[PDB]
Amino acid sequence: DVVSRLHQKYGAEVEKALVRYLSIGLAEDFREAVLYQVKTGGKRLRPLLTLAAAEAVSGQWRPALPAAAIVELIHNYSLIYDDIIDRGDVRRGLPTVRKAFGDNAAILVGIWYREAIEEAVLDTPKPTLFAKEVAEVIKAIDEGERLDILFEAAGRSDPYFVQARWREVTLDDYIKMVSLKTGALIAAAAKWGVLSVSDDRGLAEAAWNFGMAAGVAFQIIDDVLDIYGDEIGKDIKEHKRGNAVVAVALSHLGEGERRRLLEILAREVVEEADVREAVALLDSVGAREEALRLAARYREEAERHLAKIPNNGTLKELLDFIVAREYAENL
Amino acid sequence: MDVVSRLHQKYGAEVEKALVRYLSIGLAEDFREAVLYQVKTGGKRLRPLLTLAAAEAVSGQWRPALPAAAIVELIHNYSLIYDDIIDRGDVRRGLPTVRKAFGDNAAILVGIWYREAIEEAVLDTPKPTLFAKEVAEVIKAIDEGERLDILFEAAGRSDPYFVQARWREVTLDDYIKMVSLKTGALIAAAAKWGVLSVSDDRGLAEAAWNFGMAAGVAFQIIDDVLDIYGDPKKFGKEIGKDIKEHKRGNAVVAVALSHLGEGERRRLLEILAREVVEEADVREAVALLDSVGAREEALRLAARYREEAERHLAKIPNNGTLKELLDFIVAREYAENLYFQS
Ligand code: DMA
Ligand code: DMA
Ligand code: DMA
Ligand code: DMA
Ligand SMILES: [Mg+2]
Ligand SMILES: [Mg+2]
Ligand SMILES: [Mg+2]
Ligand SMILES: [Mg+2]
Ligand SMILES: [Mg+2]
Ligand SMILES: [Mg+2]
Repeated sequence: DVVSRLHQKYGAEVEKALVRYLSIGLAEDFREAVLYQVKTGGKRLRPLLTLAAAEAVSGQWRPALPAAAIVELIHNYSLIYDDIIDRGDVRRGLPTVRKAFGDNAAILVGIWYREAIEEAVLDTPKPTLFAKEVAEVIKAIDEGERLDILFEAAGRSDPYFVQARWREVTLDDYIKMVSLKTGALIAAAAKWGVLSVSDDRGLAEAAWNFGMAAGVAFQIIDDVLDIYGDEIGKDIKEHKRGNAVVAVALSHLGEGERRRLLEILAREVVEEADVREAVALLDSVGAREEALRLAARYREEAERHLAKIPNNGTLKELLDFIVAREYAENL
Repeated sequence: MDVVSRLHQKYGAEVEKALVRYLSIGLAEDFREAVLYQVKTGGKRLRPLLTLAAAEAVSGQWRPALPAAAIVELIHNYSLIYDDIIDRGDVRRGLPTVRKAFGDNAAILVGIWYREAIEEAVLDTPKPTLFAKEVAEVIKAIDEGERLDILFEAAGRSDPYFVQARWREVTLDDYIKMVSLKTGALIAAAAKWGVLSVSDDRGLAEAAWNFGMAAGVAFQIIDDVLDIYGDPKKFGKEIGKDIKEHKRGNAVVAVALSHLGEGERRRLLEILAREVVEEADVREAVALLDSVGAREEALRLAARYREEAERHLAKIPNNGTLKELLDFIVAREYAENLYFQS
């Protein structure tokens, strides 16, 4: 499989780069806490995409290593803060930073990550350009995260999350939110591959579009799982209207059913019977199959952009992996 | 007509405008109030004033130093947003903190936003790649100083890392290292960045940095003296505040620990480690500090850095306003008011 193969090919050099940028100026008694997040594993799909994109358009991958490190560091920076925000105890089967070291320690670590990202930016072939792209993409992620949280129906005490809670969450709102929270960084992973080794603006734009559509399809599929399992109803227990199946259901359910699903989502604690009841409501408008169809739409869009990129065989394999093409179709 | 009020009048409108411009790039209407809050709660803006006064001293112009002035003040506020989360601070500048008004998690989204606004400002400076590196270094310095400050505490934290990595001993050298990072570096940067914005003179840039660093260290030491002995005049400022907050990273405490005998050293540390430090514990701790004259030694240490700041400042042309700001920053009048006491 393509991910194992590129991990065996690129993995050691990616990991070296991550530790390298993080270690600059890093005090010895802070080293364990700072490196923890990049030592807990993870798929590294994003840096592999960046390196495969560079290899595709130029036949070289090493010049894109700084970009690959930036994208994976941005990913982990967002995870560290998201774990604090969501009070996540476990990720990749291991304790989170906030869990192992503390919420406040995790904040000092997230601060360190962003400056390690800047060191990496300065080590790219086009520092001023990557500096701008990084600011834009991290603002997209932050805004996506804000919307994801404001799309919850309950569960937060922050005066801001309570007061600014969105009254209604449409399918268009859902798609805008995932494009920012998940799409933008995958789009960046692909585009930065290209920018690292080429000045062809049209190839960089096509890589971006490709990565954006792949990232949207990826999130949609993730949402279907996070409703229908490999537990069951994770996103329902977390009160999320910003989930593809829920969003789709809300756009079809009748008045009574809609009100009731929202009621269930807004419950301070969601129990088994509530999850089964909510899912039944989803299935009653075929929300699962419609969400699956929306994923296929973005997969097909990603394919159209990918066609503009030369030597794209490996990226095509990565795409199938990312959008979990095999599993979705099986379903 | 004090220098801070004078410079607020001259620079303030443009500074405030710059802060808002960089924060507002890409900012969603429903997030706007939460993000601009930290810069609308006021603040003395000493750092950007220093930046703009340094640029003006060396070149006669301050406007080209606006992006850098925005950077330094954004970093200042960025660090404040997270420090308030970390310390669970309810109030600052007499208003609710960001975390207080909007929530701890909302404040994280705000801090994340502040750092990208800083990067927008970096890219708007005259030497974007030079400024981008300096910003990375100064923020790491601040994060490191903040880390040490916390690990130099004696109790009061529930993070496993803050408890298990807490330092066994805190010397006066550790203390100075920590405050140079936590407080000195950003004031060093403020002055250096003013010069960088308008001059390629590397020797002038280095003098400004060294000047700002010494000034920042002197300022922190005087602040430490106050956060032990209290402000005689300012209302309801508690005696022994840094004692109640379990700080060994306070100039008076570190001086004391370096001189006190073992019995006395042990007792001071027992007191700092109390979960809740009683009024009577404070009085006993202060007596321990006074027993080795730790207060006057801290004030002497502040004089040393003030004097170092002046030596560096003498290398900078047209430095009259910077001299006034130095006197403000290190609270010269107050520190000399205390030593004309005895
Ligand atoms: C927004 C989102 C789905 C984050 C998880 O990404 P991932 O599946 O790439 O996680 P990991 O880094 O653990 O592979
Ligand atoms: C951008 C980012 C870090 C998203 C994580 O979102 P989440 O909390 O919905 O996902 P997870 O369940 O992986 O924490
Ligand atoms: C870390 C540190 C020494 C902060 C000083 O705050 P300040 O006196 O500059 O506060 P403000 O920004 O409110 O004027
Ligand atoms: C770098 C930074 C923002 C330090 C804050 O210092 P502190 O928590 O010791 O005091 P305060 O919260 O009053 O600034
Ligand atoms: Mg999460
Ligand atoms: Mg989340
Ligand atoms: Mg999910
Ligand atoms: Mg504080
Ligand atoms: Mg603090
Ligand atoms: Mg103090």
